[PDB]
Amino acid sequence: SVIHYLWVGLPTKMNSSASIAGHDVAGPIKMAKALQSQAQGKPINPIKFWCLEQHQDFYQKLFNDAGVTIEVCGIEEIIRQESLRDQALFVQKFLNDNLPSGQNSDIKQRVMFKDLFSLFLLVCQPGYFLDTNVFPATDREINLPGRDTVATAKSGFQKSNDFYLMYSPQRNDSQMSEIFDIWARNPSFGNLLCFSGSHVPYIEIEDLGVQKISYKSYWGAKLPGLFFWLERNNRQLFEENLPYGDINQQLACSFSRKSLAPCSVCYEKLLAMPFTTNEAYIATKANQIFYVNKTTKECVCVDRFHKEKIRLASESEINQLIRSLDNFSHPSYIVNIADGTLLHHAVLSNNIKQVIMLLELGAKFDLKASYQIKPEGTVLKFTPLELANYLKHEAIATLLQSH
Amino acid sequence: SVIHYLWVGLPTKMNSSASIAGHDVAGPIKMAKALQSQAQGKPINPIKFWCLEQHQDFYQKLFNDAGVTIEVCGIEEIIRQEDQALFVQKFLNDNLPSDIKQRVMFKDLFSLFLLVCQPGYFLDTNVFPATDREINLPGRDTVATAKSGFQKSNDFYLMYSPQRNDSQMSEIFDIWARNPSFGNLLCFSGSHVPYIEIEDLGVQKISYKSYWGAKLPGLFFWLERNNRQLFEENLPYGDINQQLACSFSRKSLAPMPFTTNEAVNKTTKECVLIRSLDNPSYIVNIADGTLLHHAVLSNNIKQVIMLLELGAKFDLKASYQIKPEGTVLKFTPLELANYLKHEAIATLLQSHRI
Ligand SMILES: O=c1ccn([C@@H]2O[C@H](COP(=O)(O)OP(=O)(O)O)[C@@H](O)[C@H]2O)c(=O)[nH]1
Ligand SMILES: O=c1ccn([C@@H]2O[C@H](COP(=O)(O)OP(=O)(O)O)[C@@H](O)[C@H]2O)c(=O)[nH]1
Repeated sequence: SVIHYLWVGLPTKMNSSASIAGHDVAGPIKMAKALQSQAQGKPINPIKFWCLEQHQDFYQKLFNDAGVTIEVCGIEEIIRQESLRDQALFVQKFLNDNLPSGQNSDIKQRVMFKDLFSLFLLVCQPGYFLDTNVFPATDREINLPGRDTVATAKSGFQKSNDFYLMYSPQRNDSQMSEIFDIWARNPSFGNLLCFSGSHVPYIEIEDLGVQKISYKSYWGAKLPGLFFWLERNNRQLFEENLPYGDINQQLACSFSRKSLAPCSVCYEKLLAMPFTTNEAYIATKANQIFYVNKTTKECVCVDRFHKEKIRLASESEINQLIRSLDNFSHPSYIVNIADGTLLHHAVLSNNIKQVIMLLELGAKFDLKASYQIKPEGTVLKFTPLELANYLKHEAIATLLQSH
Repeated sequence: SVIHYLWVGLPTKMNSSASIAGHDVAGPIKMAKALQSQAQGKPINPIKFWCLEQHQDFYQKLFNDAGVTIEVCGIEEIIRQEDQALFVQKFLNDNLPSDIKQRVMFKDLFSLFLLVCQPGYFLDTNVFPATDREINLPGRDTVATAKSGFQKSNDFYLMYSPQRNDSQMSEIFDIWARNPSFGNLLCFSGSHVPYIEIEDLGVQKISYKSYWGAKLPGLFFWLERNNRQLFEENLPYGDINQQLACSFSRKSLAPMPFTTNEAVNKTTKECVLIRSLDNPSYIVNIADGTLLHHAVLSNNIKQVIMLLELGAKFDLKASYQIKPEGTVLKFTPLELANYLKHEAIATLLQSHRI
């Protein structure tokens, strides 16, 4: 009846550029808040939070300052104290050999440790283990009982077990311990074959009243902090996770793009078809694509992402014309290079509802951000109001009139 | 005769991020510097520098703060003084309230207009004096240009007109005036303009290709040339302490078969040199990088040594970002060197702070 939440790395507040806002505490806060919202009596599931100790006092303050009971534990703390089966030291061998310094080690080496430490943890202390991405189900009842075998949850994307939820009934059960050794023989990124060293039973995550969300935070790059939630556009979701970030955080938002002159999409050298823009990339009779600019004469020759082929030809236009796959001559587009904000991104995307949502929740409205004109080289420092005048977006009536 | 220099756009000093440092003034200054070099006497070819009138006071100060005599003239002043040059100002207003290519187009147009109004020579600010030779720019009798770098025909970078409103120069203008395009070299085919041997004048042209949308800004274009002479030569035309988001300043962190140090990934699983743009982690300057910072990143001890002597500040902060994992690190040049583990330059910057 124990719940092990685990976060490896710096707190999402202090790592606002490489972490998702509330990626370590939203679930545990929502869980503990929900765990003491069903059991009218005394029956409450102990919640443990394992982190590096440099953030024990910080994480411990977060959970009581949110009004929830979560005893924060340390990674090293339960290793200083060993355990008679003490020989677990393999964990620190991997721990020291990759990430003992300050700079955030490469993410994959942390997800590796999450795997290893999660398997290790249930060997020493029985109960459940959840990723912090495991919140409580909506309008359902949370039920985390205590069974008799080591069981995990269904590998949601495959047909096997998965780390996102596990359970062990006794300290060093001859089934949890054997799974650990298979990880130590070939430790690697998400090795799902340690469970294949036996026949691990399955737990239906839905039957517990909880649910898993996949943030996929290693597959390449992503949006940082609160930007990850602003893109989901559920104002409920943003308001929920806003406590775990800063509405005023400034970040280099390489995603914040916008084209200056709109160009078109079409259809073999004249190619001066009647598009209404000053330029377009058009698909030819066959072969591939071109780049045409009516103002000069260029007709550079540059299967996916842009395909106008039947009925309407020189008629379609903008969308995600980021065709900057042809890194040849192209139209001019604007990019945030430094100190952009949520409000800045909202102003660029011409999302008046988002500009209004942020301005109400307390966002400062005239902070400066650094923008560049890519190919050109023009670097401009803009307030959200100044960006809005430049981009010609009818949202200044909101920014340039107080209220 | 007369030498017509032309610059369309903002002064490279005030545009250190979209222009090359000394792309507008290095060539013309060295020209005047070379014309006065000998005991020639008093006769010296008059040099004109054509720019937008807003930067007349800036340029007039720049050439005077140097030891050169260059009469700066305004593009808009001569077009208002004119006779049917409304096409020039019509092109001026409908293009240049911008895009560099739109600019180079106006350079081509205004240069042809210039030789129609005022006879003499025209050179790009890229046209320097030749090395160890003597500059000899006489006054001939026909409209003649230099030879294009590629192929075998005429070119815009060096031209000549002998008389005001020559019946051949004016005609070349008209071929451009109603088929305007980027580098329309077919206006010269409307006759056979004689050819000028660039070596016989004592001047030489360099090509920066400033409109390839991928160049280096300000002094970074010269720091990459690795010629300590070339940077020190052009360093007056920039700022050794300028801060820029230098996205080109990138670095690596690394380098069933055997693949040694990856580049497949041994430490992890993996089921699937600079050219690395692929769907491997690296660091990139995202804000306020400097020449010294780039030198520190590139592990160019000579550049770190050359810059530190020429007066570069060594304790400015720059913003760097690990690519895959959003990580922002604020670094002094020394701190970048310790982080990147650069043996000699780290000790060199630590000892220059005390
Ligand atoms: O920097 C990180 C990233 C992930 N995790 C752990 O992994 C979970 C996040 O998993 P993610 O969504 O990134 O991957 P997926 O769940 O889609 O496999 C968190 O709740 C933590 O338990 C962590 O501790 N630190
Ligand atoms: O913004 C600009 C860029 C260029 N130029 C003029 O065009 C020349 C650029 O020549 P470049 O070497 O870049 O072109 P290339 O000759 O290599 O094609 C400069 O010297 C200037 O005379 C200009 O007036 N404004």
